[PDB]
Amino acid sequence: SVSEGIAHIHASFNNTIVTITDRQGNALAWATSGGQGFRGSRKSTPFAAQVAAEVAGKAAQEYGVKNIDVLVKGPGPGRESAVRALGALGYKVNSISDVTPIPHNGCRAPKKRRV
RNA sequence: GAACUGCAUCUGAUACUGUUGAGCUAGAGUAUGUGAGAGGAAGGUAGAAUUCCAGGUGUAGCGGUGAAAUGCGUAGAGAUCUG
Repeated sequence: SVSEGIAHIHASFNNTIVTITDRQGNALAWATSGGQGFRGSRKSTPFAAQVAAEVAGKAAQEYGVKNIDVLVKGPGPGRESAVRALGALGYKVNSISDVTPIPHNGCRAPKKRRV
């Protein structure tokens, strides 16, 4: 159906969400580290992102996407491992980009944890 | 005898303090030219980001932790796009 698409690699310290959409912003498939059998400490690992991108990428590979540009966001560890999965799955990358929300000293952050 | 540091009244001295006349610029200020600054007060506006409301895509998780659980989610969340 669609050949050009976008890969979103929204990755946090706890979980990484890898949804891949079209050029417009309509989601086609999505996978998560916590929805792949990994929970707790193993969910926040780069490998759990490697399988999440592998599952999501293969899920919409049937759609017809071959050209896709990733949009990584977040400080998580699966921001680097997930992109490697798409490259090894047969995807032809268009551009690697990092659109992370950086406030210009806006809303106040939560208080520092005393751990 | 000495001392009683004292008090008073005269006389003298004029270095210093006091009071005064005149003068000086070195302390302190004034006028004029440039300069830097998140100095103050009143208005206006810009861009990120969060939150919320409304739609499109989409499906089973999201969130969180050292682990969890409370919580949010099949009444459609989270993610993504547009307002």
